[PDB]
Amino acid sequence: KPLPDYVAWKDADALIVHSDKTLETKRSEFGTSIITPEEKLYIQNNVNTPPESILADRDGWKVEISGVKEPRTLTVAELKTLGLVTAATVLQCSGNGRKYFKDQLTGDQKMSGTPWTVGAAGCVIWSGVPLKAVVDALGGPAEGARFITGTGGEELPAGLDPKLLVVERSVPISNLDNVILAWEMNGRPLSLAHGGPLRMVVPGYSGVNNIKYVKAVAMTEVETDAKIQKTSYRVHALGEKGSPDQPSVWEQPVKSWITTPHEAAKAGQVQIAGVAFGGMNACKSVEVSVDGGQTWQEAEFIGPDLGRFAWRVFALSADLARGTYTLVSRATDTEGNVQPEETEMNGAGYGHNGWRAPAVKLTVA
Amino acid sequence: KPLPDYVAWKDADALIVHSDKTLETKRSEFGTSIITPEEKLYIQNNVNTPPESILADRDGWKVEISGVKEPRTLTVAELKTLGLVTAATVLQCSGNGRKYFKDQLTGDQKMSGTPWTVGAAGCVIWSGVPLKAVVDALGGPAEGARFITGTGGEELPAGLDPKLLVVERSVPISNLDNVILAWEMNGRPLSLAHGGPLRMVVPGYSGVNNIKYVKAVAMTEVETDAKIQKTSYRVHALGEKGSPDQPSVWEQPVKSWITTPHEAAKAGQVQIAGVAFGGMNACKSVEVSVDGGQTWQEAEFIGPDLGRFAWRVFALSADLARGTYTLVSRATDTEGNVQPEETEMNGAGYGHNGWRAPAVKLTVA
Ligand code: MSS
Ligand code: MSS
Repeated sequence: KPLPDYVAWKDADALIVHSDKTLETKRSEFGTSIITPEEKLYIQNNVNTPPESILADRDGWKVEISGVKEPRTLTVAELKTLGLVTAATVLQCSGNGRKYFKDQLTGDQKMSGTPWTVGAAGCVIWSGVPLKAVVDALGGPAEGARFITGTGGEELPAGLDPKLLVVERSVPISNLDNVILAWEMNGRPLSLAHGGPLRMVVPGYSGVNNIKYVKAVAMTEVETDAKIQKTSYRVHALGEKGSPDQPSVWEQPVKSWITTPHEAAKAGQVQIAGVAFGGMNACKSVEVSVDGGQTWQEAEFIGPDLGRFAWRVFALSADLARGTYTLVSRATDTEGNVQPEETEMNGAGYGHNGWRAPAVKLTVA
Repeated sequence: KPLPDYVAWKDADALIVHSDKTLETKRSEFGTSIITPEEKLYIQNNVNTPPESILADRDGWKVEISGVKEPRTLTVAELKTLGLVTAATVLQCSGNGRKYFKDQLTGDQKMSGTPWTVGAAGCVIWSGVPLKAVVDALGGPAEGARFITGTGGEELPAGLDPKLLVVERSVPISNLDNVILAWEMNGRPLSLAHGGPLRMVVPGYSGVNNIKYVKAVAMTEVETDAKIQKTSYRVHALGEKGSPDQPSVWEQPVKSWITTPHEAAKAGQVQIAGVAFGGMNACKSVEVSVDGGQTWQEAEFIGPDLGRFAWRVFALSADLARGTYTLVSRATDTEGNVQPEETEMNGAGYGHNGWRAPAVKLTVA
């Protein structure tokens, strides 16, 4: 219930403490300014957070760059000379909406993992050096490179096989132009809790791929065979083990949810709003419904457009009689991908994006 | 020197404490994410802050709306029912850059006021209700209304004359479509120190016009004859008193400044960056010089475009020999307005937008 000390600075009234590695943002804390307040942003760690000592000398933090023509270790100071890129993305856990999959379980069916609803997601602005700039300074990728492979900086238990625990992820090299090595989040030096001193940011991809405290970036011909790539974070059926032939949780699908009002309103005029994104694509439109998706209304976007990888705020002005309403939203991206009512089951419960399950029940009085 | 209780949450290391009413953002603290961190945003109050008990019931805060067909006092709760808007604006004090006017003084020429350099400015995201929507809900503005007149909510000392102390400002009614009554900034409820529970935000206008803790908004045929509107905050010549025939500090002029590197760097590639806006218009382009304005090069914009009232981060990658450089930026807006080298003198020291004076001395080692 209380905050662990690596996130003592965070807002405890805005957060569900699932565990010391896992804090969820309450649905009524998102705001309507697009950007998620740092002190309310969700936390999800696969392993323990490093000590705060790694932030003592942020410019001295080292990144080994390999799979390029002139491989070498670059400090953050050095990276700060190579370029500057700023971009807003949706950082969302692949598990976000796992609760809703658990709700579809029947008989002897079981699913482990955090029962996230909507709160394992936030829209933030990163600043740093683009990966293309880093790779191009070292003579470009080695011929045959197919993947960008990032390695988390956590000290591993000297005892176990490191491939069992290391947070290492591999994404296609097509993402080279979007990837950022970010030292800054929302205009501040990146907190330890969200991956300081440097984090590999992979736009449009799921949370897991945005490697906190990145110490190595390799352009590689093969994905990492680390457990967290090979077998974990794989889309499979109920009762299947994860394996590297199945899709990995890479691109994020088109998705939205209602954020306000979360619970209660007076009868009359009500502003219904929430967040909507297309993952790799921009959100083009959101339809909103107050009767559980029986009747639909086009909503309008709110605030500026922060790019194809960020979310938009939407809103519908409703005039509601006294009753108990069922608020849902259905986003559509620029390529025509639209949220289904329910998301097809998968055993680990990754990538929920159905519109029915996250419905908000609104008592209008 | 220390921080007063009402801004004890702010980052002491990021702020120069001119007084208990006046805190300036250090030039090294702007970041490159566009948005200015809440805890680093500048503070500037003409009179004392209200007690924080006014935030105890934010939704019960009352705003009298007059100069419309159906004049009425609305609570914030009610305002939340009438619409939703979100926008990024540059919040800048009309005093920002006064030190640079004070440097142009010769002989017996004095100038009072805070010697701000570049840190009485921030770019933030406001969320709230559009004033148009509030005004439409109450039948529209009265026939012949020519101004929006906002009254700050500070308790006035009894005995004294209200008009000598009240923070009340008028802007032309042409701003109706842009004006927001904001309960939220950067995704959080608005802090007391930045005008919570409700602030009248006037995009593209100098800071004084953005009325904190707004308790009345009136569509008026004349400007308020309050002191702060009538004589204060007027562009007049060195030696003159202020008077209402003269231009008020309304629309912000085209402007930019370098924010990084602030002091030092190493020989070789150096990423020079800053912020740039057109006030009422977007920034179209920015040129940067390393030799005090002898040679210019086109910079490129960094991060998303947050709209016409916000600022763009810009950057220029330059390759530098060891030496002492003089970093300047010159911004152009969408209608062809460029920054001048120096700004024409005015007695109060308002509206400096010159490129020579805010120059950064870079020691490239
Ligand atoms: N280094 C590292 N990184 C990393 C990790 C760990 O553990 N480690 N986790 C993941 C995940 S998985 Mo699921 O797909 S979600 C997620 C994310 C989150 O983030 P924040 O905490 O910042 O929010 O992160 C990411 N990264
Ligand atoms: N109510 C009120 N409001 C108000 C005031 C006062 O005093 N009061 N001030 C002004 C000014 S002036 Mo010169 O032009 S700048 C400015 C601004 C600032 O804000 P922040 O503090 O938030 O930053 O505010 C504005 N508003």
